[PDB]
Amino acid sequence: GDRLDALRDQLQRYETPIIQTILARSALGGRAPSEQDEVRAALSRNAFEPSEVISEWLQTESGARFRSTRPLPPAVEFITPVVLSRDTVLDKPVVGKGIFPIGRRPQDPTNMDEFLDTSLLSLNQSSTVDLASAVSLDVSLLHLVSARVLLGYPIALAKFDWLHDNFCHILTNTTLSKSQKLANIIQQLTDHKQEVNVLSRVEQKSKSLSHLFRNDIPYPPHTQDRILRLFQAYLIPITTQIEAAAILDHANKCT
Amino acid sequence: EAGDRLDALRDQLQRYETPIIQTILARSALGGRAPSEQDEVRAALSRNAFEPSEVISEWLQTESGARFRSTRPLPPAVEFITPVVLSRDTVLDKPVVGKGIFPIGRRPQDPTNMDEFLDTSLLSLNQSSTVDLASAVSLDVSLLHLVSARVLLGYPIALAKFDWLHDNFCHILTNTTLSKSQKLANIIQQLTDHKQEVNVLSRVEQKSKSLSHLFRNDIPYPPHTQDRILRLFQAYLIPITTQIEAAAILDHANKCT
Ligand SMILES: [Mn+2]
Repeated sequence: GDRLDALRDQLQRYETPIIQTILARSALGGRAPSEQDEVRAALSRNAFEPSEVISEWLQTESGARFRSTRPLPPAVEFITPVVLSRDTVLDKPVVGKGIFPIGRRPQDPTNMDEFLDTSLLSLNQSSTVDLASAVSLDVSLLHLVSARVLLGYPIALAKFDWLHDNFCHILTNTTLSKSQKLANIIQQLTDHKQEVNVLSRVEQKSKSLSHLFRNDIPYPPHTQDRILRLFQAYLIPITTQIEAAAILDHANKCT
Repeated sequence: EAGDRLDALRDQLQRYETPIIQTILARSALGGRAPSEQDEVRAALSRNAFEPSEVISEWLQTESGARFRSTRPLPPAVEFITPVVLSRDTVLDKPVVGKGIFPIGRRPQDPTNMDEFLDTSLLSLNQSSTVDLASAVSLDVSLLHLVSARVLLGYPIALAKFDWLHDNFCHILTNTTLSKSQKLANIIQQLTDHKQEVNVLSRVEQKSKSLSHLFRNDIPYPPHTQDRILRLFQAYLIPITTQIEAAAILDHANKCT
């Protein structure tokens, strides 16, 4: 239970660095020629392998869904299914529905890699942006999103040790398919009030960190919306799927 | 054309300011120092093959520009040492009667160059086994690229100033009684606008305070993080940029004919 608090603080810790790193890239300038290819090349020459515990997990059946094509870091290719409709209101109270619904609409790019790439492609091409600075910030961001969702794994273990019976009841239910177990584990793990607590704080960080000081160049259009979207459509739901996969991966604890 | 060229370069200069500040904050919010962080950073800089533009690469091989070449694999200008010009007790960020505010350049206790200033900042963190090494290293690398490209704008800025204020510069450069060292010093003084320095440093300081607030349950920044951000601009970015511009003006004295 203490282990879990400390993990929650570690998770929250990624918010500000992720927001500032996106804002740094957005303020720097437009997109460099071949930036995307240069990002892939940098990743390839500076590969940071995951911890032993995660590497092993990523070779299992359960874990392999979060292994990306080299040289991309873990989980940035993972595709959550569409769960919202096209016209879902994202950041405003809707009667009967609450606020900040999670997950992907049919128009949201498939995964974090495509999402981040789409944001870069939304910028004007620039011949004056420095390639090395731009690439290195893009790479930093890819590492930061991957490490954030990967916290889902030790978080899950600590949630398991804490609510052992709630999860074991599900994991030893022989009537349920693999599909229905996963889902019931996800619903145990889902706390929409905590989601709203994260997202409202992300929205408020994005606003106060994107402030413009006198004679600053404005950020590109939609920059704050896209930062909110990264958390609400990708970071939160991917992290939940990771947690549930970790719980399934440790069903032997119920015996 | 020249007035427009210079305005376009001045905007390009200002576009580094927020990115430098946000990158320092991102790294300082993220966590303490990983084992082997500093060795990881130098190794990553060895593995890339970015090269400066043709104009810069050529200027770095001249007598005038070769002072901004760093030891490999560091990017240009990050080892360059400006002279101590302030005194130990100089007050940095408040008005002082008869001395204004935000005096520029290094005191004797400041680190000699950007490389040492940023390494020393990193060594002030506690060691951490939970900080993500890849994210940490990548942000450290991003800041080193950023500060180097920022100061390297001094070179096209100076050529655009020269094409505008031709007579004031040539007046120094054709003075055959002046040594190289006096000329350089006169050119630096001609390029210096303290009023503009004060404008940038006031806004740097406001950014560093406004962008470093905390929300409930956030982990604090390390102590002196705002002071360090201001120090990077005041003692290094601004003076090194002026030195690069001066050397470029010197490098183009043929244009006085
Ligand atoms: Mn080397």
